[PDB]
Amino acid sequence: TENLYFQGMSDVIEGRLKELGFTLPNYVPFTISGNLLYVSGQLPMESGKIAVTGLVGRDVDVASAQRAAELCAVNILAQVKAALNGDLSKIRRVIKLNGFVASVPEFVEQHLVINGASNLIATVLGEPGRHARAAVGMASLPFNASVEIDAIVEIDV
Amino acid sequence: TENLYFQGMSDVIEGRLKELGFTLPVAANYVPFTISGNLLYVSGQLPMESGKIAVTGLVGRDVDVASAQRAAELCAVNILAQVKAALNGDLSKIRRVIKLNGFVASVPEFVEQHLVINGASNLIATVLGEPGRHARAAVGMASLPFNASVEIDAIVEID
Amino acid sequence: GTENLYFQGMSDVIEGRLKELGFTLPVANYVPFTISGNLLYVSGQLPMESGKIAVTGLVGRDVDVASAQRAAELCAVNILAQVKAALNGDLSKIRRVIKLNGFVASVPEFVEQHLVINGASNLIATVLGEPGRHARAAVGMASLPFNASVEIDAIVEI
Repeated sequence: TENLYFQGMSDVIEGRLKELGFTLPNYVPFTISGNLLYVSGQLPMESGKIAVTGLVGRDVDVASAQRAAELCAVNILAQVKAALNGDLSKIRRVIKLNGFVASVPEFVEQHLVINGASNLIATVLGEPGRHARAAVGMASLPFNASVEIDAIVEIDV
Repeated sequence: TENLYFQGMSDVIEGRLKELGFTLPVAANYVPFTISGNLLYVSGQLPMESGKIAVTGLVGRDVDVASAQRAAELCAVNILAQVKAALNGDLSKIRRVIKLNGFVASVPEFVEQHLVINGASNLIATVLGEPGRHARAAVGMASLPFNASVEIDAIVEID
Repeated sequence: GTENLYFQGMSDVIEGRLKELGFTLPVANYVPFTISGNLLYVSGQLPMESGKIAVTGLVGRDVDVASAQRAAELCAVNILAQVKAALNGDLSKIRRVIKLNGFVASVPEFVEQHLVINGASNLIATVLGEPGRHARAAVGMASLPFNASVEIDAIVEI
């Protein structure tokens, strides 16, 4: 019964993500300590490729970087689902996102870029999706990703 | 009585901050802080003073170390304002400042980000005493939201 | 009793494995670490060797990947020294390295910060084994204190 409830809750979360246009795809993607889930920096992977590359303010505009952040967030959710054995309803609260945005020094709208991730997360999870955050401008990122985002998530354990 | 003691402890914290030259300010799908167990995660704070970003541009180009240190202090005061909010008015319910991440907008020749973040660290340790002493990272960023010179987030263990 | 000997043994093994990789452990209002519950937060460590910053400048300009990888190893060695201090001499009391944040001083064309931080990740996993496997971020910085090429912080369950 209550496992059907949690299955249902997970279905609703993943369905809301599909309504936004996304399906879920020596260091590890995540670790757990107590009831905190540490997710490694995720890149904007889509179909096994970095979807958005280069510097925001040079190679990529805010709208494209927002999609990058959305993809990072989708990849975070993918890892959380795997961490929780298929059940995104075992998320109690997204505690923190760290949003790293590859930026030229004149680009100062990293907060708008990371809004791509924050809005998607809050939209699919509701109130438990609302999180603390940092949004910062980086010189560059692995594989020339435009955005990398890590997460700390409080989970039902 | 315990409540009076805690109000007193908070008055002392905020009074120390005034002696340093600062009053606490009053200051979406992201929030200024979250709490998990007895850990308070405070979002990255910018050098806000009177609702304005007080120090902007790149350290080593637009701003020098002294100005950047003031920026770090302001970030720290904004952190303290969020913690006060989180603890319903009571900065005495801080058990330990666990970590600050100090992000300093830097030209690549600028390599004194530790000195910049010392602005925040010194202010926090002064106002809070031993419980203010924290782990830290200090790093140079290409740029920051609103062209802030410094942004600083925090994790604080609370009562 | 011998439970204490057992932990002493495990720490010997960890430090010995580190020496096999060619490193020994080295010996303010901010501190090198704090503890909350069973979580140890270690401050950003620089590539310190014999009291000096061993590797300086921007990866892709002043230093190549192999040199940066050695910086990242030194950062990890310094993380382990702090952890050893935090645990009163006992690296065996590490339960899990939860997270490393790897900050690499980078020119904007340099995009192999994952390979740089692999220096630290591989060393940590080697000397600690399974408990050394950690979550991670690897990012490119404009510059770092003292012109370090790499700075790394850590959260460790103890």
